[PDB]
Amino acid sequence: SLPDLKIEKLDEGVYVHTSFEEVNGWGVVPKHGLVVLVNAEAYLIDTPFTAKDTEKLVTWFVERGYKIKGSISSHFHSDSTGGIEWLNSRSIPTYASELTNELLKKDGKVQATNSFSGVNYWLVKNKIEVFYPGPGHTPDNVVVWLPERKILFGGCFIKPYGLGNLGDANIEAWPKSAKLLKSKYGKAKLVVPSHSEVGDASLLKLTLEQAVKGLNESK
Ligand SMILES: C[C@H](CS)C(=O)N1CCC[C@@H]1C(=O)O
Ligand SMILES: [Zn+2]
Ligand SMILES: [Zn+2]
Repeated sequence: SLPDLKIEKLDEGVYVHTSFEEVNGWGVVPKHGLVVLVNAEAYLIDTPFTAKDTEKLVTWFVERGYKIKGSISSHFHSDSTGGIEWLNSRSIPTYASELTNELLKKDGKVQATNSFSGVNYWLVKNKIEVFYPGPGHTPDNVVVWLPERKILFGGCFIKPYGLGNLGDANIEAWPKSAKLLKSKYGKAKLVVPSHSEVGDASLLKLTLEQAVKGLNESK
């Protein structure tokens, strides 16, 4: 059996949700995302793999008096977007980048209700910022920055030990994207990857090194 959904406090106003899935060819994969609290409102940063876990996650917060204001998905793969269909059915606003919605469409998946283009997008003014560093893990990957906490949710772009599945990756672009990310959020207090433990700004350097190595190995 898979472990259950976990929800744990990370910082004042920020929780990490971890879900688990058996992935063909990769084994059991943990997935971290965040929940961010602003007053009595909650924002989901990435959805769990399944509608079932998305509902569990939402219910956990609703029980504690929060209203679910929005969800943002970091990239098109299912481990960031699997709960979109369910959230949309409940009229909970969902957000994704234009590129993400286009990839969802092409992949036969329900799109986020709201989208944005460009490099910086403020989901919540002064509190939650979405940044696009360029193609890497996927063409559309974005990160989420909480300036009040200096916490960067790097999602599936942050790959400190190895790049993982390159099926949708842009190996030529990843190093330039990773350098841009590291120069932008080099002062991060915490960096939260999708598939490995929370770390400090060093995870940005390691991702860059891995991207550079991967490109070299590809040539
Ligand atoms: C299925 C997920 C979607 S990012 C995936 O591609 N993974 C998870 C573990 C191996 C590989 C990765 O880590 O990039
Ligand atoms: Zn992915
Ligand atoms: Zn992932």
